[PDB]
Amino acid sequence: LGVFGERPIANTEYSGDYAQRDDAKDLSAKIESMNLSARCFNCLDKIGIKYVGELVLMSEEELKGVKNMGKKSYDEIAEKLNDLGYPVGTELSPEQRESLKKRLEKLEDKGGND
Repeated sequence: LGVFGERPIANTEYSGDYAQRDDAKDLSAKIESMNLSARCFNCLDKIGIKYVGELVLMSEEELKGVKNMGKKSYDEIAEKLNDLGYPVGTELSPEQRESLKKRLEKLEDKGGND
């Protein structure tokens, strides 16, 4: 216990529009389309998150929960998700996501798992 010490680098503390949803048309894209590093995409592909829609449907608690996430890799994941308009994990009025999941099922037929 104590009242003195030293700290790491400061946060950006930036702010903007709370959320936006008109850009959710672009979610049929490959996650690779946002110029990610391959280590990020090689995480996302193995859990089966192959599209920006699937990353957008990866709510923050799922997103923290891959097996080989990598510190830099999640950060550029989240900021290239943010480049669409919505930084990943903003899940406070998500009800459009069930409509997304049903539309995403029609990007292409492929298979299933259990």
